Amino acid sequence: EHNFNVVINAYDTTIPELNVEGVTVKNIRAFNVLNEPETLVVKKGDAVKVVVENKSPISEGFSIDAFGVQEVIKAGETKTISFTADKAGAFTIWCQLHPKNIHLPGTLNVVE
Amino acid sequence: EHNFNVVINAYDTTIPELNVEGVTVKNIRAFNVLNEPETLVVKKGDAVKVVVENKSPISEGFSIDAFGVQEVIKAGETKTISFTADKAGAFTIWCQLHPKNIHLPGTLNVVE
Amino acid sequence: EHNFNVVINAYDTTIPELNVEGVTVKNIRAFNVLNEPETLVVKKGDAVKVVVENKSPISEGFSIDAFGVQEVIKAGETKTISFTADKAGAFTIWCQLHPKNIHLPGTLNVVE
Ligand SMILES: [Cu+2]
Ligand SMILES: [Cu+2]
Ligand SMILES: [Cu+2]
Repeated sequence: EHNFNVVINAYDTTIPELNVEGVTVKNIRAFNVLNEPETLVVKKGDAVKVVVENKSPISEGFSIDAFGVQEVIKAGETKTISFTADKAGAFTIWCQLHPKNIHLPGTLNVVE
Repeated sequence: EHNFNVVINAYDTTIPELNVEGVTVKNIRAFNVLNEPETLVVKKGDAVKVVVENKSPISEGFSIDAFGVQEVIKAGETKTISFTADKAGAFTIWCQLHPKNIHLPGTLNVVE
Repeated sequence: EHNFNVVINAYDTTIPELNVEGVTVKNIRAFNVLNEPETLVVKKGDAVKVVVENKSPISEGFSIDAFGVQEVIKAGETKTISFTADKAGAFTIWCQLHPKNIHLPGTLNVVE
């Protein structure tokens, strides 16, 4: 055990006119890829294992610079990423393949 | 330190054109519901209490599958969600009612 | 000083049409500013030091109400935010200058 489970999902949302519970919102359009969960918290020295399941219809990236993690998970595939969180801090979990405000970044927090 | 306070807010942002400090951006249109804060970090075994106030115009969801948390908070209503974080890991906090890239997910991190 | 490092980046994404790996995405338009990373996890009591480098084209905000943190970092400037997380909990890290769903909020988690 001990592995985290991060699922990468794509969302193509277009709602020209939202009308629910007496509330109306217009021209909603957002396309994003999300890491679920986005945040991983571990202790310094912890052996980290992240099972990344890419549910996006295309290749997705999973990078954490501080620990030399820069992976590309093929569409519909799963890749287990392992590394030792030998440095305390907050590190961005990001996709090197797509714009960060499309594929939203997450965070790897390594606490003392 | 007795419990967590999460406010669910809706943001209807429409900025056809904006120039600030000489920098221009055009056709900004984003409608989102955010959990504030999005991330909750607890220790394994903690009796978690999340006071969720829904300031969104419509009913909102708050789910954490790993702990059987699945709530619907009516607009303007505040609900206390209680569960024991009996499993360490990272668990997506999401809305089971709306598109995940509209109502952005958060994370419940349960550390050893 | 091994402190926290956060970079505030702006993304002006516009993709009317793009076909990648046989998948076509259309009408993508998102402008956001992100705190990278968005999540900071600390222990109640420790002296927090956050070095915020603002890579946004304009002045950016960094606020955490619970600890009276509220700064405005000029474009291209780096500012060190210092405070003591004297209260355990989850607190929203937000930009007090821009819309919450444009400059996405983060979280400061203070673990007891
Ligand atoms: Cu991506
Ligand atoms: Cu929702
Ligand atoms: Cu801002």
